[PDB]
Amino acid sequence: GSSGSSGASIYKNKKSHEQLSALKGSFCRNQFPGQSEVEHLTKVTGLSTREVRKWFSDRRYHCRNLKGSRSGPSSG
Repeated sequence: GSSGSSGASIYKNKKSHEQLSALKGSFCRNQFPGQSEVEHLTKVTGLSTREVRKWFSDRRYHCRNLKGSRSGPSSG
């Protein structure tokens, strides 16, 4: 029972906001998807389960160590 396939290489392709927006609506609320979220998106976008989950990775990457304007809200 293996899930994490072998060969995780960031890709690049043209997408239609129409679908993009949907995906986001899931992230903004929940950091990372689980089982239900995906099942839904996969239908809201049609993209393969792998494609749907993959995206999430992108958004995160794009927004990494992007601090400066704020002071730094620690976890406490």
